[PDB]
Amino acid sequence: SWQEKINAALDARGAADALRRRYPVAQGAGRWLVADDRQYLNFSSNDYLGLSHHPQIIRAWQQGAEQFGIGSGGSGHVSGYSVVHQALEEELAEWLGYSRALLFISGFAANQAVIAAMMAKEDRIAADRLSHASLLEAASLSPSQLRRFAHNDVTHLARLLASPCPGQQMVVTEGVFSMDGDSAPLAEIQQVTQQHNGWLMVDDAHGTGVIGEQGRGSCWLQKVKPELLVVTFGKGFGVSGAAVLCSSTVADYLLQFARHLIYSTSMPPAQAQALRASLAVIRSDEGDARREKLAALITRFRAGVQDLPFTLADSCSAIQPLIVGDNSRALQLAEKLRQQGCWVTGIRPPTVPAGIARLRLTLTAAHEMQDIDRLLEVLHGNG
Ligand SMILES: Cc1ncc(COP(=O)(O)O)c(CN[C@@H](C)C(=O)CCCCCC(=O)O)c1O
Ligand SMILES: [Mg+2]
Repeated sequence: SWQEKINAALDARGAADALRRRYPVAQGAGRWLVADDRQYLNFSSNDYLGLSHHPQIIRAWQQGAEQFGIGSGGSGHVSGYSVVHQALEEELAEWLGYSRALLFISGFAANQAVIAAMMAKEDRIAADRLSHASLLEAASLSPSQLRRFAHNDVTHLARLLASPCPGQQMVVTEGVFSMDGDSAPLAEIQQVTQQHNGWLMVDDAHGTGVIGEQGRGSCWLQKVKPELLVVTFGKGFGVSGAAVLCSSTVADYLLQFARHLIYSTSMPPAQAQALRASLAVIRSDEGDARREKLAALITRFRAGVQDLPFTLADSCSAIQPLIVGDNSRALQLAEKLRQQGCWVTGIRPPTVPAGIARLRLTLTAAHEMQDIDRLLEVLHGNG
C-alpha cells in the first residue's frame, strides 16, 4: 500500500546511510558559509567566480524589480516573453557563437526538455556514464534507447554509434563533469559523432563563465561547436536558470515541442536582468581577473596537496574531489574540517558511483590564498 511503499523505500535508504537531510544556512554561497550563526570558510558551493554577491548583479536584480515588477505573468508563449528575456538570449547566442538561445527556468529543466522534445522511440542516446542525473534520468524516461559509454572512452562511443540504429543518435556529455571536475575529449568525441551522422549535446554547467576566452566555457576552449550546448546559471554565473544554445531551426523546433518552455511560467524579468549583468561581468576585464584568480587558487590548493596522503583526484577546475577511503559515508574528514571552520561535504551514491562517496571540495574566486592555506592547514592538521 502507499504508506508501506513509502516507508519501505525510506527504510532501504536508511540501510545504506544513503539518507539525506538538509541543513539550513544563513549564507551558503561564496567565500563564507553561515550556519547556526557560526561562520565557516565555504568549500561546498558552486559560486565559482564569486558572482552571487557581485554588487552589479545585486543592482540589476533590484532595479529590474523597480522596472518590471516581479512575476512575468505567464508563459513566454503568451505575455510572459519579456524584452529583457529576449536580450539575454541574443547576448548569450552572440557570446557562444550560436544563432539562437532559449531560456529555461533551470539546467535540469533545460536538459530534460531538450532530450524529451528531440528523441523518439526509434532513436538512440549515447551518453557518458557519469553524465548528470538530469540527462540520464530523462534519457532513461525517454522512449528512445539509451546506451552509456565508459567515462570519456571514445572507442566505446564509436562502438555504440556503429551499432545498427533505426533512428537518429544523440551523443551527450559534459564540458566539466559534475563530481570529478575533469573535461571530455570534445574534439575527438565530435568527430566520431559526425562520422555516424550523430548530433552532439554538451552540458557545460561547470565550465560556463569559468574557462575559455570571455569565459565562454568548455566548447569554445576546445574548438568544438556541438549542435546543442546547454549552459546553466546556478554555478559560475551566480544566479539561477539555464539556456539551450542551438540553430534557428532547432530553436524553432524547441519552441513548438518543449513543454517545459511552453507550459511553464517564464523567469521574473528581474532575474533575467541579473543574468545579463552577470554575463557582462563574465565577459569583462573583471571576468578575466576572476578566472585567473580562481586558477591561481586551484594551483595553490593542488600544489599543497602534494605533501598530503590523499587523492589529488586530478582536476584542473574549481571542483577538487576526494574519494572515500573510509567514512560513514555521510561524514568525516568532513566533520573534522567542519569543526575547524572549513565547511566541506560528503557526496555519496546514487549521486556518485560505488565505493566512491567523497569530499567534493570546490574553490571559488571569492576565496583568498589565506583561505586555501587554512584548508591546507586543516587537512594537514593544526589542532
Ligand atoms: C553538470 C550539471 N548539469 C546540470 C545541472 C542542473 O542545473 P540546475 O542546477 O540549474 O538545475 C547541474 C547541477 N548540479 C548541482 C545543482 C547538483 O546536481 C547537486 C547535487 C547534490 C547531491 C547531493 C547528495 O548526493 O547528497 C550539473 O551539475
Ligand atoms: Mg551537479
